[PDB]
Amino acid sequence: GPYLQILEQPKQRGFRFRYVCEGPSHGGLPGASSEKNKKSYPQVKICNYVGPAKVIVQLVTNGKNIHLHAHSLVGKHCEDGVCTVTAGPKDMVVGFANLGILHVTKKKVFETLEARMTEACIRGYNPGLLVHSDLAYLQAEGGGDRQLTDREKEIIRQAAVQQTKEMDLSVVRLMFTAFLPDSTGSFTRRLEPVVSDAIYDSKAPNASNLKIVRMDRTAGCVTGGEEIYLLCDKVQKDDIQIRFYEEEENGGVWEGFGDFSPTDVHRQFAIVFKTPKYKDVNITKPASVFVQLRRKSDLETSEPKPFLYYPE
Amino acid sequence: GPYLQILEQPKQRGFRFRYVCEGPSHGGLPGASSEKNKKSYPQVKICNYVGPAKVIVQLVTNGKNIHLHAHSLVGKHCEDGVCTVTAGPKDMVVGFANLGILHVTKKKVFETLEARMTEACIRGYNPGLLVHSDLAYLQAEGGGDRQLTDREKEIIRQAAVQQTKEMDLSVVRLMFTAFLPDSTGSFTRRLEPVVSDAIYDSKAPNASNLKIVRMDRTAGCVTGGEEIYLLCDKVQKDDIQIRFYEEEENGGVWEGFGDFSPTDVHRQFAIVFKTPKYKDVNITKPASVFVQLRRKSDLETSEPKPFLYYPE
DNA sequence: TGTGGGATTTTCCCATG
DNA sequence: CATGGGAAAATCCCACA
Repeated sequence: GPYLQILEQPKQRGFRFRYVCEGPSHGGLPGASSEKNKKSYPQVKICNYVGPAKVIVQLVTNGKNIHLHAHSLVGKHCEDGVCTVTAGPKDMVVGFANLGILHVTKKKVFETLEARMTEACIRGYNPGLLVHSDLAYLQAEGGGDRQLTDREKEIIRQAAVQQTKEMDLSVVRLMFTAFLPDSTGSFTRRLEPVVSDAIYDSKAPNASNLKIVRMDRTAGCVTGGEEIYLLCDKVQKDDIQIRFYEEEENGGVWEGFGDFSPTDVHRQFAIVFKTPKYKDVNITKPASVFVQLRRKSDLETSEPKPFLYYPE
Repeated sequence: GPYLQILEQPKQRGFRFRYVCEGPSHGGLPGASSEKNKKSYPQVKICNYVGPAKVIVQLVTNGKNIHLHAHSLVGKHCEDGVCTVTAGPKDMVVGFANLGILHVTKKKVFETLEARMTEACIRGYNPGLLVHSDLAYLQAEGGGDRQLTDREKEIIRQAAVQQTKEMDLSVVRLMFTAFLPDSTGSFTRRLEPVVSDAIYDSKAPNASNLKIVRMDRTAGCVTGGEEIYLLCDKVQKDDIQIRFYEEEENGGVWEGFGDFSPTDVHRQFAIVFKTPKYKDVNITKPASVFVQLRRKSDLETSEPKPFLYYPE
């Protein structure tokens, strides 16, 4: 049967969430394959069907129970924190460019969440899967705008209370839901929703892109701990490591680590450490190893930097 | 006649103002000569008079024209932002301990200022000197003998509008005013106020504690060129200098400066620079000079750190 | 349980084509 | 203006003694 597939995920790290106060037009959510001279965007495709379809995109939480998120989608073809796009008759690929992730404040979560949930139930935006189980009957909206009963409003209030610390404002996910044309012509046949990879706010220090701005000594000796000053982007002192790796011909990689205490991390932006061994010098010619920053929690690495090892 | 003397000024730098949200008991404003062992506080003394008196402490601005400040005084013997203590009848020296400088937010400056002005007019806490000249007749006349009139209120409102646009929230000053009895019982005879030195918010970037945490090089050639990585507390890229200096036997002070661009200041917490040339490019005995950070708008310097120029 | 200090959130603003 | 990015303003929280 018909199903929805994500052709290109969004980039998990690097994108910055914007609060309302920061204004609009700060850049769209890049796709996973996007580089500086190849602006790519998230892309989905509907398979086993060539015809008209309606695709909606919602921001969902990153917890075990995938629920709605208080952050909003903004940009072209966005309304009330949700994106809606026409999957054309012939071309079944759909890209999402110029999308922004509006970062709600901790205070204004509840209200926002409530509204979103309400709109979902009022528009059939997967009220059963995301808002609450017993609301699954509100998916068949019929035409467009409906009316809600007080019992339905109090279930929404209940899940609006659910918004406890299980709401993580530093990570969201894209959920894409397709809709096939009904016998009446309306776009109501719901396909299976597909969740994308988790997008992390680059302003979160636990999930920012690690980067070595510049290093003190570009080379060193295998003799022992030679002190090096490394200027980097924002890292957390208790979650950061400096890894020297060496790619080998057998497929394996040699690992060494710089020696430093969390106190040696100066105000999250610089590290003073000591270089490790190699081990020893067999080939008296210098060796071209690499060095990078590695986050201990998620094993995320920075772009490599060419380091050199000297003998006696 | 009798007058007021500042025995010990408040500490100019290093004290952190606190917002309402940060709660109290974060530390008291120390005097200039305070250290770890043996604490010290601002101290005033009434001279050419022995007996009962009352001393008030107000927060004033550091501009050309002295005005009331929107920041408040909190702590021992504080109310409505003003500190009120008694002096005497034997000891004419009063110290002020457990004082805190409450940092108003920018949103609540105007209203706060207005209120302060009003109070200063009603209690006679120097309205002519601090609020507006024509309000000089509102001298301390009685606990209720003053209800402000409409023209006075409009003068206060216009002064608050104009002074909100000028107020620097990173610096305040203490103004001490002494009041002596009036052959009646109340303390109305106003001794001339005395203004203290400026007090800078150590959390503000333009007044933060200048400190060199560490350097990757402490020695250098007397010829200028060596690159040094310097890890420092928060500085501003366009307002910071690295100053080498040496005190001479004739009392002269030679100075050179590290060469760097604002882009060489890394996230306010690191500076990569090139070392300057020494006094004489021809020397034999190594020369121990000092190196310090200096703020361009301040001449305020960090602690001197040794640096050995080598005769090459 | 007070005292500092660091780090996080929110907001503001600049550089650049 | 459209984008990025750095930094200031306001808030929260933790270590330590």
